[PDB]
Amino acid sequence: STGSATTTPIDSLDDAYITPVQIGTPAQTLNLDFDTGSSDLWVFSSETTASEVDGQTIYTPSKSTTAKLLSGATWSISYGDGSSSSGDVYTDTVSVGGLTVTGQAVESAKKVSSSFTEDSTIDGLLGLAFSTLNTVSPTQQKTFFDNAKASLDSPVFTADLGYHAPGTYNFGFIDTTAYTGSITYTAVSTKQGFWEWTSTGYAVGSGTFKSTSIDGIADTGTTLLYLPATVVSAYWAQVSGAKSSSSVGGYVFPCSATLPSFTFGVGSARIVIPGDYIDFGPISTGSSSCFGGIQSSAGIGINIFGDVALKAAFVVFNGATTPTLGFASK
Repeated sequence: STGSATTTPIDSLDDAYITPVQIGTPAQTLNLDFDTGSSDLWVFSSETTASEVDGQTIYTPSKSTTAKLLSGATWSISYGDGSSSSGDVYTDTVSVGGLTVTGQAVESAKKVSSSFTEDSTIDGLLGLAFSTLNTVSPTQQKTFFDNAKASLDSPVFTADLGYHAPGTYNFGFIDTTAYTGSITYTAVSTKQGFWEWTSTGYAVGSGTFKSTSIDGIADTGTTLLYLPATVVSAYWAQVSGAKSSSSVGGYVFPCSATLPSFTFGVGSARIVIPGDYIDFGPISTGSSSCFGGIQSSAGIGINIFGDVALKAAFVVFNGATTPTLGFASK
């Protein structure tokens, strides 16, 4: 089997991407944020505290003939940005782009943090990290990908995120028309439950490539690129007037700037992030200070290759017995 679904930016800045997912019988279609940095499939639901729902589409398990309460199971998750959600659990049929899993754990939110309430475009998350991070208790549950894997033509999924444009998530096959050149594969550590890999270095604009190992995670559920302070300082030093603002919460730059590209290494290959991808626009409406798309990971505790990086590539999440990651230009 295979699946293929279009993923669409939620706004003009590509702050996140949503992908339609069919849940239950008859299908209830919710737009979920596919997140390779977490491992819970959770949704706004008929059980979500009413005051915490503001425009989202909800899953109503009582209207699904295939839904069944997973008795005694609860979940609770806290994300790196401080957002959170929690609730109870159903199993139901879940389909993505024509690929169907029966008996998928669908985590129904009873509570969500304000950041979720305030974003009407995200109806929940679909986690695609390793199932060891799944928060369901007392019986940990598998991700959609882990449940699907045995049925897939090949045990892979791919992320092809667009810059200010829709893109694609494919399951079970590699679309050889979706990238240029060759795919470079690189080792993954699953020890922390993430798609964790080591970049071979970086360059800023037309500058020389710096060979240096940068351990980080491939995370479709994080907007920006978070790298060591040394690397980030070297980037922003090439933008006149750029500075780190403690009040804003990161590097800002004059909206009049032309940003340089940023290159990261994957083995002996190179992925180039165009400067435009690093512009996240005015810090507040009408401001001439713009927010940067490359930020320091100091204080996070891990480097994160979020959407800013991933959208510059065709990315293969290879879930073979020994997982690997592949990157191609596109």
